Amino acid sequence: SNVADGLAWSYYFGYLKFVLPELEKQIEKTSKFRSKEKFVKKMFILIPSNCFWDDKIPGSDYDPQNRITFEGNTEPLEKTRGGVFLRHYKHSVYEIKDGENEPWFCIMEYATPLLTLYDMSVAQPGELSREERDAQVVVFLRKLQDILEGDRACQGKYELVTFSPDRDLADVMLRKLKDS
Amino acid sequence: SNVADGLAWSYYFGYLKFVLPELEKQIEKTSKFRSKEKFVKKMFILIPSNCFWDDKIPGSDYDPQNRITFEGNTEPLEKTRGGVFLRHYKHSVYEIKDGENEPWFCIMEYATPLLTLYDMSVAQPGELSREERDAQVVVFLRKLQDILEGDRACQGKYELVTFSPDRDLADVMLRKLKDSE
Ligand SMILES: Nc1ncnc2c1ncn2[C@@H]1O[C@@H]2COP(=O)(O)O[C@H]3[C@@H](O)[C@H](n4cnc5c(N)ncnc54)O[C@@H]3COP(=O)(O)O[C@H]2[C@H]1O
Ligand SMILES: Nc1ncnc2c1ncn2[C@@H]1O[C@@H]2COP(=O)(O)O[C@H]3[C@@H](O)[C@H](n4cnc5c(N)ncnc54)O[C@@H]3COP(=O)(O)O[C@H]2[C@H]1O
Repeated sequence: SNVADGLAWSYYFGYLKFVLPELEKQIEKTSKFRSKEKFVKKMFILIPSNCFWDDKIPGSDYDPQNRITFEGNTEPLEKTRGGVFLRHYKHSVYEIKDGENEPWFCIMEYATPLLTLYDMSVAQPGELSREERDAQVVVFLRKLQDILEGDRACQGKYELVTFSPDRDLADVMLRKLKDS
Repeated sequence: SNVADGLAWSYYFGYLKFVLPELEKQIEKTSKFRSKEKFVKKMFILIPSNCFWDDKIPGSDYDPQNRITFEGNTEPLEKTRGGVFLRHYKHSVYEIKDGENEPWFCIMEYATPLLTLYDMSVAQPGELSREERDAQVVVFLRKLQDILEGDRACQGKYELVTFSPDRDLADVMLRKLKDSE
């Protein structure tokens, strides 16, 4: 009865499989990013425990100190899924202040299928309670990890960032960025 | 433990919930569509048994008689999911020849999460065999109906079209189109 299992597979085959092994090559297409130092070429997938987000990350409730700042989008990646439709995959680059030091540059994204988990818990409580939802998050997380790590082309090109709605996303990002 | 179960929920909350109760109102935004007769304002969701499609529907392997023809896109519906990003939901209108009679007009779409089922069966056979895939289709289908039918705003605004890769999608569409109220 685990909805998260099918949510992870879709995320991979319907998105990450295309965009993760070409991300680094796509970022370097722009001189500004090619020159930039302190730039991690890995996609940071934000996974809030409450599966919720309602606004842009700069000056967000997750960024009280106003450290995160939108810098711009990457080069669009042309791809067709099923041959039925042609899309342009692009990502957002954010600038994270590191105090007096040169600010960091990274690619952050939310796990869009997590909204489906939240939406369920609010629209159909008889199918998913706040407790089950919290469990499905863990399920989604671990299952996603397995899928990704089972792909050589995607290994080392991503990072799963799990945090609580109280934690400072800026303080969490840096702790990861340096360890990268 | 059904991958199809989670595939249906995402389809609804991440798409159909937004686009289905506003589809008819969106179609009438174009004069050409307001005038057009023999036009069903319901979204026809194509569900091939093999979870596969590789090209445009006009002149496709599902349309040997070459009756289906792209007519144009509907008016885009601006909507935000999570408020983080703004998208434009639009759909494709197709013209289905009905012999000597006036051709039909409808909105057909594929169930994009079905590709994930196919992709699995080819990339990870040890997780989904060709047989399980066929079973997950039924699961996805039956579950999807329930979710939709459980929403009053979406009722009567959709239709599930199930067919085999051998059947003529044009011959299948009409059989549904005519039977539609
Ligand atoms: N489920 C989702 N989660 C997170 N972000 C999403 C999203 N769906 C769309 N977006 C973002 O919104 C952009 C424009 O969406 P739009 O729906 O108006 O126009 C879309 C849409 O009509 C179609 N498209 C995108 N994803 C699709 C999908 N999974 N299935 C079917 N059509 C899709 O391709 C067009 C352009 O795609 P493009 O990626 O270059 O650009 C997309 C993408 O960046
Ligand atoms: N262009 C893009 N940019 C960013 N992320 C992308 C993306 N295309 C796909 N994804 C990711 O993969 C999932 C879509 O899986 P799938 O496309 O097979 O199945 C999708 C698709 O069938 C439908 N859907 C979502 N957005 C759509 C759109 N703009 N147009 C048409 N269908 C859409 O809803 C299903 C679940 O989508 P969900 O949003 O919950 O979650 C998305 C999203 O997490």
